[PDB]
Amino acid sequence: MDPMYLLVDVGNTHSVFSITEDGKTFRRWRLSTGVFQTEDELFSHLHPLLGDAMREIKGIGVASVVPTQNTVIERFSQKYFHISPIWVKAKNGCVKWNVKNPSEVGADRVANVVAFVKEYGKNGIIIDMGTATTVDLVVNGSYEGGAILPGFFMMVHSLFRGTAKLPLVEVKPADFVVGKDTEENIRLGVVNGSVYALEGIIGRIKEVYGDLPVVLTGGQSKIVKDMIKHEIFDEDLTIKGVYHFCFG
Amino acid sequence: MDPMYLLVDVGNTHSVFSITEDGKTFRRWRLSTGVFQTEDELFSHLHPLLGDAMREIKGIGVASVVPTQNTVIERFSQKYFHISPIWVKAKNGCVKWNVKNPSEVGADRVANVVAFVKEYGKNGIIIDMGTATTVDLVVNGSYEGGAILPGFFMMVHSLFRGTAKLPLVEVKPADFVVGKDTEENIRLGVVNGSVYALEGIIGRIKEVYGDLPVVLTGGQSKIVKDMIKHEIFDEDLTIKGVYHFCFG
Repeated sequence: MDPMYLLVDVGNTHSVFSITEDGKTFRRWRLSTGVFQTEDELFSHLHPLLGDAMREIKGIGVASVVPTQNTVIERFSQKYFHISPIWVKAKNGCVKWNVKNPSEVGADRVANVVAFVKEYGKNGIIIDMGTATTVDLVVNGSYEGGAILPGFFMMVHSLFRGTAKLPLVEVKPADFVVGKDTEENIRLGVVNGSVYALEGIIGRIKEVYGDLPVVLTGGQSKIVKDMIKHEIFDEDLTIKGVYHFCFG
Repeated sequence: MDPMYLLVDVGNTHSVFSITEDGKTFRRWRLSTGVFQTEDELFSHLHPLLGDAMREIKGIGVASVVPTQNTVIERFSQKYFHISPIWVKAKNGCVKWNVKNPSEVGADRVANVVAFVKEYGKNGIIIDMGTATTVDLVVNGSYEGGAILPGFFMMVHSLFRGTAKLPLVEVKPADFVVGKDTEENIRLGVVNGSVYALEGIIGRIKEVYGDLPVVLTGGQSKIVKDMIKHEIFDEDLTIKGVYHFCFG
């Protein structure tokens, strides 16, 4: 048998729900995380999406960076599936967590590192382009740390909100050397500039640690895929990590 | 005679007030821009700061990126000094505004270009690290355009506000290749990452237009000058532009 698993990645903005019966093929959906969402509301949203699959679920695993949502997921699991979910957390084992406080690292990044070591080997740099844009370094199966910067949407929104005159710009790479209107100026600074920022952090990493392979993932990674030199593109890295952590 | 001029730079978070008698040396104060401030409230704030000098003011020049503040400045000038202010604007003259809508470029950036062309030459790249971080290009006396990204504080605050878990971090450069705690991750991504962003944008400008001199300016520019290659560091660039535009 190939038991069906529900894997959940709870983000600040969006939550990913995915089912697998093997841990290699994932069907996935995405919902807004919302505020004050309830377990019945969650069930109601998932019902026409999962269809008949809903009744086959045998385990629920979750990585969450939104502690407020966690009792909702717990309640959903118990009411609808009569099980408690398994929660992604940094713990001792095959990944060494070489940072000041491993329990402080977001469950999403933990999950990425778990999936990495499990599928891609012992040495790597993970770029997760999501709500935040995250860089994470794995050396010899030890998590060594990383960098955080605002994600693309976070940046354009910040300029729109933090300013009287700037518009909210659609995230799209610039193909010019300087922008000729406001929208172009922001595409160039936020999109192309964040790509330069990443290329720069990776560069300094590689000077100290070698020539590690780079995996790209995240909700916002598809738009700039080509622009960053990478060995692996894997949109399912986080959900793979939940799967491996919880269900091995 | 050496008439005293008040120069004003109205920004989204702060407004700079400076006095000069020569346009070569400036005394400056900074205040929050606030919301719903009145001309009497402005006078009240400036009164103990400007002191005796307030009586000597013969002209007021203003660059503003906050249109709702402008009527307040107009009324302040007329009530307390019986003059209308002079407003910095892109217009034909010593600078050619070679972009789609010159009237849409921020008055702060207009003033930076005016000061640069008047003070430093016909060819250059201006980096202004403030609310936003701006890049502007001038080639043979022609403003060619630029880039806009969130400023340092805007970035750290966007992470704090847009996230359940991330702290609000103090801006300070990273002296390390990867961060080992949340605060370090953010410093590396926002501060060092923004430096990389700027270097990559400038690099690409340089490839096309040659080795242009770079000026650094702005209220968040101190901490990072030792990280960017620049030929001119001038914290008074915008106020100088205001002076040159309005008072010659």
